[PDB]
Amino acid sequence: SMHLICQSGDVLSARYEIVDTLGEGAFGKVVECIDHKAGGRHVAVKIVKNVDRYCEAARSEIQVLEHLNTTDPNSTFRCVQMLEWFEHHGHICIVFELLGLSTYDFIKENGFLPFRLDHIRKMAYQICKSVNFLHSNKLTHTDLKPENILFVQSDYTEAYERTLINPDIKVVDFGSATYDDEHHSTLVSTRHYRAPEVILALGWSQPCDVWSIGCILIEYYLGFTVFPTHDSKEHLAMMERILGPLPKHMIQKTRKRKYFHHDRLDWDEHSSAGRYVSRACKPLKEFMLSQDVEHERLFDLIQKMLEYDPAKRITLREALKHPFFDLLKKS
Ligand SMILES: Cn1c2c(c3ccc(Cl)c(Cl)c31)[C@H](C#N)C1(CCNCC1)NC2=O
Ligand SMILES: Cn1c2c(c3ccc(Cl)c(Cl)c31)[C@H](C#N)C1(CCNCC1)NC2=O
Repeated sequence: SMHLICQSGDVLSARYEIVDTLGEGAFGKVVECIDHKAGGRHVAVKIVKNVDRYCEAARSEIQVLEHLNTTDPNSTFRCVQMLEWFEHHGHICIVFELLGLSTYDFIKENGFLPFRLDHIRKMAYQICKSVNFLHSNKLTHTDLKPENILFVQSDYTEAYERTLINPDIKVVDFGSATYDDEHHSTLVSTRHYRAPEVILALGWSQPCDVWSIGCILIEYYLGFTVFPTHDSKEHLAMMERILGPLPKHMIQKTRKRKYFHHDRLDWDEHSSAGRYVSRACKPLKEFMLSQDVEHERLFDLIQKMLEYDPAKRITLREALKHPFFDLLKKS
């Protein structure tokens, strides 16, 4: 029904000619357009689904990008540039600079092969620098995931594996981003990248994004998420498998007391769900594919990003100084 107003050859705002579909989902559709009033430049246009959740997210996204784009006009910190917005047949339309495939789409269209370590380093630095800029501007993204990290240009080499020519990224999808001064929603983040303080409803802020990035880097390294579940209890069980027991102070503070017996997770290891967790999940370091010190440095950084206590958890400002990033500074 939304597709009635975003077919290729359709013209939006009497200038943007749809030439292709870049993404679609519950949120709506992103389309590649020729901009006939900017010399035929190609742009991206997000056509927002006509439902509460997405309309409100889009109105907020527009406000956040005005502020971030004004603040960083050169896009030194790699937040996508919003060119304008307008309304088309009742749909909110956000115009962006054109970006390439998401890191997710790249992984998938590569048959779920992981990224090479040298690209992971360069991507992890740009993601930490980008989201650190949010964090310096009293913002938390809340929804970082591979689908929200896009390549600037996703052209690749193909050999006996696709390899990006340029692994430069930008960060998109700012409709959930929350200012420090705002009242915080309870359910933030996509299941698989959600921080323990969010699941336990302890309150969250910038550190929940650090957790999400830790989950992202391990997914780039493995080609699969390390938290493959749709259940809060199971998710906490997986965290315990990979990172050890939760701190007692977070158990004691949570209203979700039923999840815990004495001060440990009430979880049958020997149930069908318990065997699933023991199969798919194991201690973090056992996920390393080489003992090579560069792989150890990456895993040290991920471990600090997956610190349970969001106060002790490494900041992105600290992450940028991590030794894992020295091979970028060898110049
Ligand atoms: C392909 N694509 C997509 C987004 C873009 C935002 C900006 C730009 Cl330039 C592009 Cl190409 C986007 C969206 C945002 N924000 C999301 C919205 C839903 N989460 C993933 C990013 N989906 C896209 O396909
Ligand atoms: C600027 N803004 C914001 C929200 C909007 C919802 C609807 C609309 Cl029309 C706007 Cl302008 C919104 C949401 C609320 N309440 C959130 C969206 C993202 N963080 C949580 C609440 N914060 C806003 O400042």
